[PDB]
Amino acid sequence: MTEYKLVVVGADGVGKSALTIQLIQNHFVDEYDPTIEDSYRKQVVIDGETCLLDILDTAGQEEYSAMRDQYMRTGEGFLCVFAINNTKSFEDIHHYREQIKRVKDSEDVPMVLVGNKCDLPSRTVDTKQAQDLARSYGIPFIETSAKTRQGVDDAFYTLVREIRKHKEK
Ligand SMILES: COC(=O)CCc1nc2c(N3CC(N(C)C)C3)nc3c(F)c(-c4cc(O)cc5ccccc45)c(CCC#N)cc3c2n1[C@H]1[C@H]2CN[C@@H]1C2
Ligand SMILES: Nc1nc2c(ncn2[C@@H]2O[C@H](COP(=O)(O)OP(=O)(O)O)[C@@H](O)[C@H]2O)c(=O)[nH]1
Ligand SMILES: [Mg+2]
Repeated sequence: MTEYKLVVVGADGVGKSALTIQLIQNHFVDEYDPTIEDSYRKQVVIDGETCLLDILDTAGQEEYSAMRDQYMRTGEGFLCVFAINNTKSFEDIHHYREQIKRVKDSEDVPMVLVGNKCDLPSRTVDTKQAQDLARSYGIPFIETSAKTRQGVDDAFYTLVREIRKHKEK
């Protein structure tokens, strides 16, 4: 079995906790405490490999300490999540990407762009906008719904595949 340290980042309210819990428990949790940062394991077979996915669901205040940088640096791959109904969350993606590159001291960190809440009608960030951003970074884009589970396995499993490709460079 191989362990993978996955970190879920993005603005408050994009569905980081709901995506994490959907992966771990196969159910949609409404209004999970917005302040709580925590880690969960999922054991899963991906392309024949038994994987131990340790998933950090980030929360809390915007703060930069040396300890906070050290903790983020333990991530092997990052899900950069926005919500398709929240333009400001999409505009925050650049920041999260740059902070990941800063703490990892690398231009090439495993990352997937996730557009969550795809079950909602009130879409303000179009598929093309997200695809173009992801193309500019050289990373995959996956649309997800933590409500319906659409795309959830794809998002996490694609991230694992991106880590495996990085390990081979
Ligand atoms: C809508 O408002 C919010 O979402 C407020 C909450 C929020 N905004 C931001 C933020 N924003 C809002 C913008 N402001 C300028 C207004 C930038 N950057 C953050 C950032 F760069 C780091 C950060 C610090 C660090 O040392 C190293 C890192 C390495 C990789 C990735 C991130 C970090 C961290 C800590 C680690 C993580 N993730 C938090 C940031 C943040 N937060 C909090 C909530 C929502 N996202 C996190 C949980
Ligand atoms: N319709 C819908 N609601 C979602 C989805 N993901 C999260 N939510 C809701 O959006 C709010 C914020 O989700 P949460 O998981 O707390 O976001 P976090 O702050 O990024 O951890 C909650 O009310 C969730 O129930 C989704 O894919 N679809
Ligand atoms: Mg949360």
